[PDB]
Amino acid sequence: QTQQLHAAMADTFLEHMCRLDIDSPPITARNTGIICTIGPASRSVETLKEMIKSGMNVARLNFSHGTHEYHAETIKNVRTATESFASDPILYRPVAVALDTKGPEIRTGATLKITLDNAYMEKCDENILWLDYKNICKVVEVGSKIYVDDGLISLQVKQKGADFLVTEVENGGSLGSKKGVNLPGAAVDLPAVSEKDIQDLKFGVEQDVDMVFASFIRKASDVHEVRKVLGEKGKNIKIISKIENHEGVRRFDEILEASDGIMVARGDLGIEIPAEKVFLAQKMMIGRCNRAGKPVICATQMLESMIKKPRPTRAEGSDVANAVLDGADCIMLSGETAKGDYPLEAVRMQHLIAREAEAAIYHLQLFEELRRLAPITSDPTEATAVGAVEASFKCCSGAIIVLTKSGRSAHQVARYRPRAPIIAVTRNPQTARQAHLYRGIFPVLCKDPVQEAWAEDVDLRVNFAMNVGKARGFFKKGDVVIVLTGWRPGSGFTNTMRVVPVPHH
Amino acid sequence: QTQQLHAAMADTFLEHMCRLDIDSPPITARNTGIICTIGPASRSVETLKEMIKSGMNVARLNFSHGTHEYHAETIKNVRTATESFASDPILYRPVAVALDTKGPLKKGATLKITLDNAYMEKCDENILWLDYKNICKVVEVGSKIYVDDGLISLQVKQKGADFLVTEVENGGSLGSKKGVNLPGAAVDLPAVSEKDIQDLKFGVEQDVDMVFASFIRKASDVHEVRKVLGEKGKNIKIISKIENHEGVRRFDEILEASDGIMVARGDLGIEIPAEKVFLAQKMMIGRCNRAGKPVICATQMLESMIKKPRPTRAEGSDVANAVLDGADCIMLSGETAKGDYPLEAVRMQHLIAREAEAAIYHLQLFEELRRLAPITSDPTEATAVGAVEASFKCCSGAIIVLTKSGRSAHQVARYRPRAPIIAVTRNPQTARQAHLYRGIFPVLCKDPVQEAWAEDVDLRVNFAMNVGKARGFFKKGDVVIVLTGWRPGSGFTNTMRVVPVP
Amino acid sequence: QTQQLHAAMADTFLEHMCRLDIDSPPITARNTGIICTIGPASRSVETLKEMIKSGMNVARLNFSHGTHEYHAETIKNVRTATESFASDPILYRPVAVALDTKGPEIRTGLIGTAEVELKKGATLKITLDNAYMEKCDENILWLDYKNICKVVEVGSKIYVDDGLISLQVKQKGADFLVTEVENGGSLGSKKGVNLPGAAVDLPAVSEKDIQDLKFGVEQDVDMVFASFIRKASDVHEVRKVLGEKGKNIKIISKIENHEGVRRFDEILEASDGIMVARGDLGIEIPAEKVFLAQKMMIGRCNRAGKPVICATQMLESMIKKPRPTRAEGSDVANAVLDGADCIMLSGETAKGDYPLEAVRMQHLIAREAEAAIYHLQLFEELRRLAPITSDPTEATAVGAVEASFKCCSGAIIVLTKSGRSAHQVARYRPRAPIIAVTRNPQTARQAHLYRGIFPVLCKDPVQEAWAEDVDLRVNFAMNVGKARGFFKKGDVVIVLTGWRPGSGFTNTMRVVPVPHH
Amino acid sequence: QTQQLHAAMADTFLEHMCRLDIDSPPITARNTGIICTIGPASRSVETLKEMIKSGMNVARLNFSHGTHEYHAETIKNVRTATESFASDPILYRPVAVALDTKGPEIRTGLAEVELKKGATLKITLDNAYMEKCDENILWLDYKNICKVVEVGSKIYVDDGLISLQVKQKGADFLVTEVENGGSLGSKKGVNLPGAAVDLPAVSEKDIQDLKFGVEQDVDMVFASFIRKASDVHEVRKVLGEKGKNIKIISKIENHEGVRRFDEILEASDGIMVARGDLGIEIPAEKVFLAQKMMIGRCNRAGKPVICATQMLESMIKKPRPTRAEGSDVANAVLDGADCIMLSGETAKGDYPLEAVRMQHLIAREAEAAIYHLQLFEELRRLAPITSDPTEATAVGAVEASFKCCSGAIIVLTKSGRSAHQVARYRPRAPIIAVTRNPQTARQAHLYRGIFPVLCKDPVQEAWAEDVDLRVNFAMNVGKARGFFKKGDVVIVLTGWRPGSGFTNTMRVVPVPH
Ligand SMILES: [K+]
Ligand SMILES: [Mg+2]
Repeated sequence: QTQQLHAAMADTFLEHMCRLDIDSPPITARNTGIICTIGPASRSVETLKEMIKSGMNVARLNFSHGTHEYHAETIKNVRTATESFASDPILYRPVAVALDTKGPEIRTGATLKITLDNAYMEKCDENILWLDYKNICKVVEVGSKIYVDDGLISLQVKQKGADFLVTEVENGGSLGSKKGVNLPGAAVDLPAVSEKDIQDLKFGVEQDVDMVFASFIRKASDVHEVRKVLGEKGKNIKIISKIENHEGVRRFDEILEASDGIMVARGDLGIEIPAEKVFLAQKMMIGRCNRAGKPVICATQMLESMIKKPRPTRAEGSDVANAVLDGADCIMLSGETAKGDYPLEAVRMQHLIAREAEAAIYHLQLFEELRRLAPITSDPTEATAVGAVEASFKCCSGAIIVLTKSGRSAHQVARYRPRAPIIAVTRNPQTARQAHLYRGIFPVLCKDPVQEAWAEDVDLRVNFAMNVGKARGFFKKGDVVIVLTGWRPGSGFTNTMRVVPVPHH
Repeated sequence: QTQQLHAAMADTFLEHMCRLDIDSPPITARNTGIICTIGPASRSVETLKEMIKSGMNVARLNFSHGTHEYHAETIKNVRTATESFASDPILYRPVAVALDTKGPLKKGATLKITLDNAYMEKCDENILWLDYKNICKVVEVGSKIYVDDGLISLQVKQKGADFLVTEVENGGSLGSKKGVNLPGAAVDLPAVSEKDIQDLKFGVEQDVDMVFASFIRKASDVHEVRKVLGEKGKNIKIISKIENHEGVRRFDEILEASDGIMVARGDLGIEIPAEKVFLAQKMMIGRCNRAGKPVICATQMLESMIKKPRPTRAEGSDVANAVLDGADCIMLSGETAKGDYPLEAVRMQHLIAREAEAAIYHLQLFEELRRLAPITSDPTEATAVGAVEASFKCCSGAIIVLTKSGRSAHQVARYRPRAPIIAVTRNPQTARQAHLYRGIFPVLCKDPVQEAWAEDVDLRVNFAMNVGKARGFFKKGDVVIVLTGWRPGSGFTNTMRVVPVP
Repeated sequence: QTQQLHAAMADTFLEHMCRLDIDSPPITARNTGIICTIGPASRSVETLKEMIKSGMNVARLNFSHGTHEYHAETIKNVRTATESFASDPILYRPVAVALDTKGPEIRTGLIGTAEVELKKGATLKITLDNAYMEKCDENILWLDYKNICKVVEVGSKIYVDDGLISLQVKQKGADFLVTEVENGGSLGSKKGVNLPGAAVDLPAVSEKDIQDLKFGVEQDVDMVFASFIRKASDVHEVRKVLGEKGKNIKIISKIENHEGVRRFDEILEASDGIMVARGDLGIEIPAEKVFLAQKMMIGRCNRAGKPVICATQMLESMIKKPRPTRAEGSDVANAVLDGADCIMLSGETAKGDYPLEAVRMQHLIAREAEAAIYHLQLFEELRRLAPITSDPTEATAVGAVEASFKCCSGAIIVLTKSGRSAHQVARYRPRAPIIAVTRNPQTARQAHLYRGIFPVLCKDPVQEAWAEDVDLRVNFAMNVGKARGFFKKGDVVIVLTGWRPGSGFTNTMRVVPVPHH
Repeated sequence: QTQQLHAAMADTFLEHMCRLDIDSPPITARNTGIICTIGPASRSVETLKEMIKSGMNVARLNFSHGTHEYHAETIKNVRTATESFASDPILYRPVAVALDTKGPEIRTGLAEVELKKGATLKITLDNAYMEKCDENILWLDYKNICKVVEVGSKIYVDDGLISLQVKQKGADFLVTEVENGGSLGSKKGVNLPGAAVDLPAVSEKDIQDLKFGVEQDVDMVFASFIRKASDVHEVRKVLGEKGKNIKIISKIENHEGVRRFDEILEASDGIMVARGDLGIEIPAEKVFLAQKMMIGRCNRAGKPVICATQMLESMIKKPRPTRAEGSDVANAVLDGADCIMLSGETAKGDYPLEAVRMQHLIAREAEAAIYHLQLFEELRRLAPITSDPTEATAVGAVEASFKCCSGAIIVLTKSGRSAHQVARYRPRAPIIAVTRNPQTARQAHLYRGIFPVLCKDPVQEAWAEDVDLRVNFAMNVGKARGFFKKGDVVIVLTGWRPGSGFTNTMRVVPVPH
């Protein structure tokens, strides 16, 4: 009768749906990470403090707009707000910083001629239109569509020239200046990173960002170019590939294997592909990410109306819940937090919905399927991790506590989608920030010195997790928890599972 | 490579999700019924014609506003537009008419009185008399009161003889004679208001197909609606609107008494915390699917399309997920009534519904629906499930059902075939009401009853075949499933044929 | 509370096992065909009559022994006994005749009627030189398989006398093998030889088998059980030997060595069905592995929709005793649970003291086991493993099985000329008995190869009106079911017919109450 | 391609069956315990030594026959043979001793006579007919028979050879019609199908035999003709304080025992599916039903279940089994039986060793052919949720063992319980249960997949070192017995503290060199 545990026991998905209960309150932990775009509504230290208290886990910076100086100040304010809670490490929540690349762009019933001749840069007119992509003719054929201004206008190419295309307008409207262009279904040969992106990525390395959301990723070689630009110095920065067109969807597998995770970039994706197909692409990407054990971000227009209003639409409530049910590691806000009224209310709403939806997951089937789909491996940590998730379902444990340096051991627990929150204790601050990318990891940053005796140093970090869970209201004294450690100094890796009562002290 | 058939063959739900393919185009048939609220943007004969061509199946009339004269004119226009396609019965689409009833400082203190103060409406004077005489008896220590579609919130602090004193939880600017909601309360108001009795009588007179009854909280409310409809209105389907805590909690008794359900997310999300609406939606759609009774997902599905020609990504998602949940119908509430882009909103529901119907995991849904259905001696039940099984085995272009009452087609639809169900009837009301059920494409046979029974059956079967060819559901040489009876009357459906399309 | 219907409703196999109920009596119908080897205990007209009444569906004739005249007399006696019930077509049970080939053999030579002792790890030279034909001793053994040296290597085993003796080849010659004895014992004359793991190149059919097959065609047998099938080309040689005249005779391949198991898929594809020939199979492969081969063959046959027979030593002790062992009860039940279309009796019916009791026991056990099948999972798996097809009859058949589970129907009634429509129903393993109405007497006999088909031979003339002729045959099935106690008035049955006179047009399913006669 | 692992990966039971592979050889470990009845063919020290080497895990002693002196000698010989391997604890195999009671009986009076289908036979309870049993009048020793039978009831005489139907019911007599005739001898056993038999839970003789079992330090009792929970409790009380650690396996052998199976199982330490007498009591065609139901419910409750009687019956005379017998053993294993049993085959037959060896061979093949994928899913779904840490650890460990194809699950256990908890989830990998308790080690053979090993090293002063010693012992055992080698991954279960009840620690460890 709490946490949708009646529904959890159902023998079928249909009966699971039938037993979902609005009068079954959720547990206090919320597992899905919340990524908030920072902008004019949300940059002040004071607002960012409430933003964190409301449930922000990742600050997204959009490099489509704003100078290096502007963004450096946003990062500084994020860190000031974040570090204002640092005096009580029991209560300190790590907050990641994410850099979102601008990425390459194309810019600027009747007949309508596209031209590449630069004399028409200054005289864009309703008969002849200039764009900046010089290889457009190689990637388009007769029958190709061209979309202008976030898909407001639509053209179909009728004849192909050396330096020009003659098109027929399909969807009319008002054409302005310096408007965005999309090429549905094309193999676009724009570089993986623009001149501007190379500068922005180098800036992210300099600013110690935790992850990059790389725009318009179409193929594996694009991810590799981002990685090489990040270089040796930025090798620990996670690359989240943004899938935003047909080619990215079609080549998803190669992109996933090369990436540290994925953003379902529904905005541009829904311009590039028919809007009615976005949910298909969303569900396929979330499923394959869950199958690979790689973080996946659901982004854009979840709570859109809350830019103006203090409460979401029913479609928006539904969208957040269903992203979580699909299996998304990370819901996102894009302007709800950046420039809207009610930025705090939007964060709070994501928190509330995510938590409800986490209880409504059909763990019984999800766990079975994740186990059946997972390769066998001789890797001890993998075996320990699945063993720990199994044990956590068997005893309804209040948490799975994982000691981890790199984060990897906790990531391996999270891929099997326990109901119980995963308290990942690390001394590595970057590990703690990056762990937000994974469903159910509650990262905590241990600031105590390394004890001389290894056994005591383990017990110290375990007692820290115990204090965190009590203080955050995940569990109380006497409840059973699962503890994952290594057995032996820094040698080996996470291979030891203990089932322990939460102590009085 | 078509209709997500690669995904359909997956052994797990996870692999099913992983195989969903934006390049696997859907079939032309669209199974989920589209209900459109008619209002100033959508009442003209000319707009209603395009509205039908765009995919409207049910015209909803909202008796929250508008006189009988106004609504009678809307109905007339719906029928004019509908009957403009009647010359080609191959291409004629039945269109149902539905009547929707309507029977009801941040910390600063406000006294609610019942003694008449309709003359004053200020923050100083505090919250007006309101119309609800029994309010004091149905609220307790702790209770909340929501005013103006949940904009303001009050928590009751003291309980008096004639009055209750509250502290406001959520402050704002308080207007006059606005809506009040009582979260978690057992509301004593009558099942149907004085106005609703008149509106229901008017619906009987205007030959409506169904009633969406507001604010159903218990079975005895459904029974009061049924009794008001009386003998005259016994064939009018009652769809109960679940819109508060008590209706959700008593859902089972309400379902049993109703012909179907509307998940009324608008008022529901004012009554219960908005984060829990999806819970209530999924539980109601599941239980409806389990009982074989129609369920409507309603309210803000494409809300932004009131102003814009394209929906948000959350809206696209919501429509798709309602279909995936199992909703028989989706609804538009002002997207069609008063918005710009009414046609584009209808078209978008059509497009999304079709995509989502292909992405259903039929393999698991069908297993579960079969296992959760009771065994029975009923031949029609056995025939219907036999027919759905056969339709999966040969990827049939349709299941053709001859039906007088609709019931035989309803029994097919509850097992959720992929194939569209072409329901051939001579009963015009049956044909209109069939739009309540996922996958039933009703067709109204206007040919006379032949002297020979076998010929009359074959006539109706060939009509369905012509409909399917003309609407692009199937072509010559594809296989279809045909359900008929052994005997003239309703309730003898027992014969299933697997036939190639001529 | 009957037919293990509490167990039928379980959500798990484990709970299914847990709800199996000795106090839940089965229904009257028994779906698994019983094949009885006929011999001295069971050849008289009088014994064959009781044999039928006890539940024999198929009379098996073993051409390892007995002259043509002896077997012709057995066939005649089977027909006499069978046709003695033909005056009541309501109660007439078709009976198939099966010819089981001797097949190719490897045999030892002689030395009058004495034996010799092979010991421990003593040396034994096998020779192909015919001077040792009648001069076999404990130093030298003669065999008739001239190519043995080409198909065996250093390390190979050779088994002599139904696996009593075992040899390992140590040196390989032109015309000889020198072997070490592994398992000793008493070596007699003209004893059988097995070559575990070898690609034996003996012909598909022996000189004797050619005679026997010609005789089977002449005697109108329904099926051939072909021995020692090792590859698809063996099945095709049997088919070609049968030729045009024998083209309607079903070939059941007997899998009885390693190579036959390994090449099972090509053999199945070429065959009409399979016999799991556990006797010789358990001489060829370790005895502990036979259950593996049995379950693999039954599963793959169920998956292909081809008949499979479980054979040999099922009720072995009932050769001498009036009641079986607990392991034998278990073996029968588990063959049925595995999915076997037919079970078999060999010595138990051919030469034992208790032939009728053995038939009756198979009947009793089969019926209990059919109720204990977990239909819920079997049906789901059979449906998922079946290819989609545009074939109407396939869709009709699966639709009908689904409908039969939905209404707990007393039967599925199928009108069929060739048998095919009924076969298509049976492969989805309904619990309800399949009453297959045919006018073709061969169809009726052959239908026993399929789990659940109760064949009935309509003898009424073809009516002039097609609709009336259909109704006649449906009413016949209805009377059969009433008379056999499968259902009564008011119970629901499923009826499969066509739209049109010719075979391959079965596309119509009706769910009908059983009427008052 | 080695342990039916292709079949293991199938998505359906049907495809699983289809992929079963005669050319996929099993691994070394054999999980199903083999119980051998000891008698004239198998009592010598020298035969018992080979018997152990062939795979006997439990020596069963049948107290239906033989004096205390005879059985004392059998037990002594079992211990001599068992302890002849004791010098190498790496290789030593514990061998349990089991006492099987005679139990209550109904027996005829006092040379044979012919009974005919259709003819009258009056049973009497007046003792003057003790010596004067004929074709018209029969003696039985069950005085309350009249109260437990009605008009219509059946009575079976001489292991079900003769069959009578009662037609009239008297004060101290029954008049019956013979259904199945035959030759009626003297002193023959009687069965009452479907009756609530009120004979005592234990006979006068059984009380003496159980007291003798306590004296002889037996590990378990197979208690005959258990019909209800209160029968198991009477056995427990007869065993008393001194025999409180002796496992009681209830023999289900009639209708009432099957019908009241749930209450019997709850009260018992395990069950024997006694197919012998069971198939006399109930129709033989229904035995498989009772067998499958009992094995399932035992698996579901996590209590040992023994499949007994006629498994390799023909091997009393022949060196090879029938195909039905091969099948029966395989299917008992597939059903889920913890142990398989040999009766005449080891007690009095030729080929006692070959019968043991055959059980070993078949058990091992059939353990590979189990569809673990479904069995594990079902067992974990059907198990109650619990706050018990050991239960969570145990299931965690089995899950981990599937994920890394571990060569073993090593469990430190005093009472056996922690290893029993692992075994009920039916891992593929063998469970090496390290104990210092020799009784624990013997009894663990009742549970599928437990390989018990008896640590004889002294208790080290430091507790952590003493734990590591026992883990290393298990590692040495597994290497030596060929379960795993250097570098393979294994699962190790220990606890946080000394004493029983504290197992909470699971380690995934590579096997060291
Ligand atoms: K005994
Ligand atoms: Mg043979």
